[PDB]
Amino acid sequence: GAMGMSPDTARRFDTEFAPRIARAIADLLNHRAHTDVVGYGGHGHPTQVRIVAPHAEHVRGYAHPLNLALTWNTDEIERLMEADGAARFERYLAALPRKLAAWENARGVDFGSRTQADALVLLGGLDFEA
Repeated sequence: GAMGMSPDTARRFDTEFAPRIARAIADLLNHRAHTDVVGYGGHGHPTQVRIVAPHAEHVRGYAHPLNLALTWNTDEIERLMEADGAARFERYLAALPRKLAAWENARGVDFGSRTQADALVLLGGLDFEA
């Protein structure tokens, strides 16, 4: 039926929502990290936003630069197409500072230090709930 398995659905996320997240995060971190959206590049290429923070100028400790890959459940992405879906997205933006701080403490990541004590921080199964 009408579920989020359309190349139009994926495009909508890539064009409307994904750049909004990337730019919001980059600006929130005062450009301490460069954000790049892996857009929809054909069937089999999922959309996801990477947040990278290289060039550790005044930070020395862990030998791992910030490389975060944010991914979200396609069901939730499907919901974004609805009116309450946009409302879901708006709620997620309001909780950016909250989830960000949560990830720092839990995932061993420090955005201010532009470094991490992990090997690589991949975040899957995320939703736009807050």
